[PDB]
Amino acid sequence: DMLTLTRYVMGELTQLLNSMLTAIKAISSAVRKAVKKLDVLSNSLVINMLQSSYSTCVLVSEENKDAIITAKEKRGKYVVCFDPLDGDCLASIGTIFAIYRKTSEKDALQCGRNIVAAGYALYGSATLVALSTGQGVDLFMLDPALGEFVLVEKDVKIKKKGKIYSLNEGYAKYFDAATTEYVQKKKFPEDGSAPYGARYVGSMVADVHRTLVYGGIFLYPANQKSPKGKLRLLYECNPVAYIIEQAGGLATTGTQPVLDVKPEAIHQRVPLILGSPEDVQEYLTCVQKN
Amino acid sequence: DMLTLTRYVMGELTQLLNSMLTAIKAISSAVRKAVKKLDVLSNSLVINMLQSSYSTCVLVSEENKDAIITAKEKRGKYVVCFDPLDGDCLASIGTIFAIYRKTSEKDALQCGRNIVAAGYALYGSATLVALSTGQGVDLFMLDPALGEFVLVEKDVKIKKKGKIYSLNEGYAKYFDAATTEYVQKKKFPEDGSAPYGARYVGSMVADVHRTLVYGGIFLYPANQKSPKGKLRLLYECNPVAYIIEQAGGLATTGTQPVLDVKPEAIHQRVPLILGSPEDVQEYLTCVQKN
Amino acid sequence: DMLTLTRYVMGELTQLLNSMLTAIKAISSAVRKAVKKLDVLSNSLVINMLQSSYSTCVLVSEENKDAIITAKEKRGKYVVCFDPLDGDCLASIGTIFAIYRKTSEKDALQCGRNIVAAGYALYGSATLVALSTGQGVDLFMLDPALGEFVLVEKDVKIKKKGKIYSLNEGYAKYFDAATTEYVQKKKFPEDGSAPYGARYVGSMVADVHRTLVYGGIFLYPANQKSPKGKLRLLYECNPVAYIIEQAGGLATTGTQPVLDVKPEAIHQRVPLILGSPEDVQEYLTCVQKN
Amino acid sequence: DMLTLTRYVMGELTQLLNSMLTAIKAISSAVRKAVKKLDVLSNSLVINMLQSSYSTCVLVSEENKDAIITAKEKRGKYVVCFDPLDGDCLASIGTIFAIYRKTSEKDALQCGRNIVAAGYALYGSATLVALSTGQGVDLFMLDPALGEFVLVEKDVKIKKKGKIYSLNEGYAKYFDAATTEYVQKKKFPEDGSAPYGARYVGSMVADVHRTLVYGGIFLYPANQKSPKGKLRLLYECNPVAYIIEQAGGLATTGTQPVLDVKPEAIHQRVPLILGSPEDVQEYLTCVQKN
Ligand SMILES: O=P(O)(O)OC[C@H]1O[C@](O)(CO)[C@@H](O)[C@@H]1O
Ligand SMILES: O=P(O)(O)OC[C@H]1O[C@](O)(CO)[C@@H](O)[C@@H]1O
Ligand SMILES: O=P(O)(O)OC[C@H]1O[C@](O)(CO)[C@@H](O)[C@@H]1O
Ligand SMILES: O=P(O)(O)OC[C@H]1O[C@](O)(CO)[C@@H](O)[C@@H]1O
Repeated sequence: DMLTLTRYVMGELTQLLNSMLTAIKAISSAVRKAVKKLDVLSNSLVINMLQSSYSTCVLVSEENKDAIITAKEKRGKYVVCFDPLDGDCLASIGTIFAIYRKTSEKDALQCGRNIVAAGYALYGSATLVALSTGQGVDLFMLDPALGEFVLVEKDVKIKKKGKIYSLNEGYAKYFDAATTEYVQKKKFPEDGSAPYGARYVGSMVADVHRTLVYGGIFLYPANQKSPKGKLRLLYECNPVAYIIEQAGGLATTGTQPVLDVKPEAIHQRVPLILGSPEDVQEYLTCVQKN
Repeated sequence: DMLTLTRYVMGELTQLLNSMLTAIKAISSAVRKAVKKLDVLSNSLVINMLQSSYSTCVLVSEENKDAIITAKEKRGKYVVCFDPLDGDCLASIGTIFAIYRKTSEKDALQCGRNIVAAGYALYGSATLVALSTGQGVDLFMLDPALGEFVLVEKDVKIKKKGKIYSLNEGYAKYFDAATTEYVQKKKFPEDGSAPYGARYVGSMVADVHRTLVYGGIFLYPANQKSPKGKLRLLYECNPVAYIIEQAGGLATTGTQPVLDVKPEAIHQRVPLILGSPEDVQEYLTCVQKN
Repeated sequence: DMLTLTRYVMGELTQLLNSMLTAIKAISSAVRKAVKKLDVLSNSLVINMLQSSYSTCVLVSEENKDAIITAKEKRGKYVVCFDPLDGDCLASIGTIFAIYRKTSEKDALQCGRNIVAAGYALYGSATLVALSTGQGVDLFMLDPALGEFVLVEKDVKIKKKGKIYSLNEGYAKYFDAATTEYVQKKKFPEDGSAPYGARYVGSMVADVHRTLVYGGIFLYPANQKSPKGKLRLLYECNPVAYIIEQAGGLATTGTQPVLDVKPEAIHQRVPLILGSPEDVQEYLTCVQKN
Repeated sequence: DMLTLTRYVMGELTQLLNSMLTAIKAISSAVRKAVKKLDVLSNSLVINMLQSSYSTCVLVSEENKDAIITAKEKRGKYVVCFDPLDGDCLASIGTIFAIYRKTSEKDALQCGRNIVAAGYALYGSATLVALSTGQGVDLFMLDPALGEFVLVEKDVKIKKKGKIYSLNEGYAKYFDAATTEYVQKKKFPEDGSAPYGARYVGSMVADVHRTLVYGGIFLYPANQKSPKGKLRLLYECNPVAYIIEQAGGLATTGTQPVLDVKPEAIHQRVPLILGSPEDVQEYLTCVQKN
């Protein structure tokens, strides 16, 4: 029942990640105590902790129309795109972020392929963080007594093929043909296998995290209502795509890898299909055939 | 930023509820720190806290094959049927319980209509308890610093009609005709209205709680795989049926109210459809017509 | 085991007290996790939370040589003198503050008699706050789960006469004659009564708080080493003098009430003798006779 | 801001220490929430956690007149003497314990020299445990979020000579000549050095812990009122004597080392003088000369 603690590592980058985690700790504490007000607070904590890291030059927030430029005093090398509070019914909500090195708004419009670090936090019974700096995915638990994030699994790997599919089937009347076919195959396998189970929390970080630890596939594809999908490329899709690919998974828009999409605006939406590679590949077969 | 605290109330009954809440506080703390081991612990905490309340005579636990009879020393008037830990991916899991007055195992086999109190706890970012002693539903938050449950809403009422439907559609190939028709109507409304949204966490307490605070309908109906449904009558369906009806909702097996089912065994399963009354009533129309 | 919470009250004044409590909550959390660094942090939290209350115009901090003037944007009516962190061996350390209405540094140099509110926090096993706005002393416990201060006793009253005396007797060779005589009487009562017990934590807030709840007397009188005493008039002696007098006690320098001392500098020291009135009065008799 | 955790170690002995720590965690939580009732609870937690370790055969508690014999079912090799709750004014109170290997009550009446492990917990702003299994003293912090004790210093060593003396000088009129002389020398050094500072919290664990981390001397010697001292040999003096000696200090009754006293009853009191060795040695010189 006794432990020793040791500091864990994965320059300006380290200070920036510490400050993003420090904001996550504060948001966790606010969420536990608890809408519009939480969104504002969360945004303030992220922006201000990130700015006073002295590591940032440009931020993009889900909450702010335009990119935020760091005061010249505090400027550093990195660009951060984040969703401070993504997602009341205690459904686990989250924080999502991706970090780039600078190249103006320009700097925030890079291919996901250029990511240097990314992560998400999920505010559940425990506050969990998944993080990658390009050498796999590590999972951490917030210890709010220490004020520190504890490593709980190294180099998380997603299953090659899962048995869960996850999307809002309430949009069935708007689905494109490939989504309709794929869903039909999950429920009516044509190969003598059992149907997949269905899960959809309706909070992206919750659904993506389940997909990472249990395997399967998560989808918010384009539909007649949302022709470009709903989820946001810079600070939702790209970060989770990076995490999922670093765990051995795939993430696609249907027509290309999410991380290869060249962004055309900071609040651009894209379709998102991700998870176990054999599952995503099966979805991709339905696309190409339609 | 300053508060005063006041004790809240809804004899042996009060001691019993205090001890069930005390077990819930301990389980919350165990869950936050975290499978089979948790199930065992949770069960131990409930049984032992309940037994030393000196208010119980018979317990039924999801975890135990036979009913547990309280030592004659500690015996009181009440019977408690509970699921100590219902539901790893931080999906909110829960504890469910219903309390009866005695009439042997016999005493645990009463109609839901005979319930004196019931509740559930959901272990999310916060640990929430819904409770009723027959005069409506009250919602409480665990304050683990005080070690006490704080009232956060009195007399919770569910919406007459919602816009969410919640079931595992991965069982579509096993659905009975009425379930197939109902799902089809939610996705393809024949009245010019928008489709319902779909949500399914796959943890009953999470799905039921969302249904109470946002409205809509939750279903685990009979299907070819599970001809009697999956969820357990004594300590899952009856307790949540009691809560939901006390909030102005309905809960049915498809052929009768859950609380009117006369149990034939302690671990008996029944189909469960519950939520907003107009939604459940619509489901019932699909049944009667098939 | 169930509670209801109700907001408690004692305009700009209320916003200011909320922000001082909010800083106390943050300091509590920092202390629990834990020298020079804590002093700096504590100071930052107080100054910044107080400034963005929009209720302050001038601050005096134990940590800062000169008075801090609030930016004209954020200016309000009140003046706050505080010791952000007063007192490693887990000895309970504290935060002390007094609030005045403005009249420049001038505004911080008022008689204690002019205080509008004052308090201290003690960071023990629990974080406790004593507070007065002039209508007695109220005691609060920090509930760090709610993020709120809970009332635990109204209108705290100190005993007329106690049985504890509290001072650093290691300074005996420097004591003035009246202190020597008084100490001698506590140990060698000339009236057939039992000796007083001795207690000295060596952290002022700990010693003062014990004196309030158990009764007796606390002293840091002048001595040959410290001819004006050690403790600071504006943000140690005056605040605790105000609290102690509001609980029915007395606080003196030996020659006059602490709250009547007209300050001659912001970091001025004064002797401090406080506690149960009959005890302080006995000390005062030793003074007048010498 | 990221950490890794590693299990720390110092057979039945390990299970016993885990269960004593588990009781300490529960007591910490009770203290934080808070007299006679706490004493009872604390005692229950220790006894029951210790008994179900399956490592004990005989317990002695400050709270119980006679030794407690473990049910033959649960019996193991070890004997535990403990003070479950030693020491309301937030003064840090504590838990003290010493562990022996068996030789009946007989087994609890061994010389301190026979101790296999001992420790104390102090319930402050943080809950700290000092522990030794005979290879020095290790200091741990309770992390109540993890439910685990974190190592914060290895092999703690007390200063050879300190500058604090700690005793209740309110007993001056009852002191024996050697105590009077020693106190006089601390206040009136005859060697041109400065007087010692005085500290006395009046809670033994608080005073002993300060003495370990800051150095100096702590005394509760015999006096006319308490001719055998006040503190209890088996579960106060012996445990802290063992800790203090393992940190390079000394602990004496005035006439012999505490750990060499052969106990004559389980609730026997002895005088206690402990701390920095040069300080204790100086006290011993005053004894021998009187
Ligand atoms: O209700 P819908 O259309 O299924 O939207 C769900 C999505 O909306 C969001 O809340 C918006 O980012 C995501 O968390 C989630 O994945
Ligand atoms: O995976 P399925 O068949 O949808 O089962 C989900 C149900 O199983 C349970 O875990 C068992 O009680 C419920 O919490 C939940 O509602
Ligand atoms: O060591 P000394 O001289 O007794 O000083 C103790 C005093 O010093 C302080 O730490 C300084 O404010 C007070 O908390 C305390 O009352
Ligand atoms: O009030 P006194 O005689 O100084 O007693 C203090 C002692 O009493 C105890 O509370 C009893 O164990 C100890 O914690 C402490 O050292």
